[PDB]
Amino acid sequence: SMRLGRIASPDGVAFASIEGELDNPGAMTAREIAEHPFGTPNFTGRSWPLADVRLLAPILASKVVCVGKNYTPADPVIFLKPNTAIVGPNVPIRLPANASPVHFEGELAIVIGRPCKDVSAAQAVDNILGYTIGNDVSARDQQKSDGQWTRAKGHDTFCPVGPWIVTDVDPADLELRTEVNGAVKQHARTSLMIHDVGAIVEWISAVMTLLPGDLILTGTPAGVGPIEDGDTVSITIEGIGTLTNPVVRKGK
Ligand SMILES: [Zn+2]
Ligand SMILES: [Zn+2]
Repeated sequence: SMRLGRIASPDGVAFASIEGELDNPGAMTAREIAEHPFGTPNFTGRSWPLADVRLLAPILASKVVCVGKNYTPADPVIFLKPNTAIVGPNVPIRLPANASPVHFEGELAIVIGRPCKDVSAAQAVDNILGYTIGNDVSARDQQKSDGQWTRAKGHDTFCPVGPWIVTDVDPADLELRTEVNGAVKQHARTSLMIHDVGAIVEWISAVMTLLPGDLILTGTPAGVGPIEDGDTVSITIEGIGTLTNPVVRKGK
């Protein structure tokens, strides 16, 4: 029953249990994890107020598997983002000088907690560490131009993830809200997903082995739109928190 994150503290880089009321992130306690972040974590004894440490991307994923069109049936359409696209909370998304329009896409993210393959939808729960937030950043011109979505979605910084992974949250009916400079762009519930978390894990794990720490982005609701130099994009998911990233365009 925890928020699993990663931190850069005085004593270095570590997993941590991030404790406290969600509406006061400053006064939250980062309780340093020693071993077994995907099993039963044990703790070093050290902790810091969260304000005192750098909050990082909550996982080092070997791959990011993603779902296309998934909000209100056709089979899931999946694609990959390279783990070099991942950044954590508050790290800038850097737009290539030549790419326009570049879109945000707020998404519920699944974090896989153990090696698995050929998992049934009903068994997905036993293989899921928990849930976090992803921003499936996408160069739309490049999507249309390539047909394949890989390049459009694969630029460095195009996979913000965080702020942390919640292990006990039920993904079936959670609100997701995306803001760009405080203006609401996406506003929907995960209960509108065409393929639910179990169906997504069943589908993907029938294709490829999923490893502890692997991320799955489960698709974005209506209201996708452009981001530009100077913008800030915040995605909030109920029961999880808020993933926020500034935006800069290269060459400015
Ligand atoms: Zn709302
Ligand atoms: Zn997406």
